[PDB]
Amino acid sequence: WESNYFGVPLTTVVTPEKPIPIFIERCIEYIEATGLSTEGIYRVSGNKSEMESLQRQFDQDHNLDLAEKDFTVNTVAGAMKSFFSELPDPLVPYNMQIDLVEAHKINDREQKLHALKEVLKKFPKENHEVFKYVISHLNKVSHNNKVNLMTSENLSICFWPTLMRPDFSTMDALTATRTYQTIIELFIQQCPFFFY
Repeated sequence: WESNYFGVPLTTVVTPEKPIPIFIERCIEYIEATGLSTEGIYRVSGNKSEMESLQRQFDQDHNLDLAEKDFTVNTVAGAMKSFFSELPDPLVPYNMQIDLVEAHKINDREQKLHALKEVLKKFPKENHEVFKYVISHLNKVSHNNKVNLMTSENLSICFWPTLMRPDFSTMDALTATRTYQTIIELFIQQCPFFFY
């Protein structure tokens, strides 16, 4: 199917005054109100038909109310990720990724985090805002890990491919895996240091 909202550049669906895509707001706000206790949220994949549906229905009118529509929490979670994997360019731009990976080389933890926050300063503002929003949301989901089982480590495992889209004819898949996973885990766990 075709869309004016999904699969289009990030700037097309955000303004500097309302920087978070409305679809992302709906899903995250609904997931926070409905799914913070669901085991494996974001890790479990949902009905692909139900997501395509949710996206299509939202495409029709942007005031869609997920409450009045009886969607699985996993369906809304998966549909939220889908928006990001459908973006023409990954939320975390490739150029920033290079710098992110470099900073990560620094072994001392405090040093490493400063290095990382430095790259974080160079993000395009449109992305930095959405990244901030998503990451804090994930930080919150992680605060209920005893119940929902999704520690910050787990959450990056579900998210780093989606947010970064690494090209694996450019690095060893296993090593690139540990590297991206940890980077996102740090952004999630050290959310306050990176974003407060």
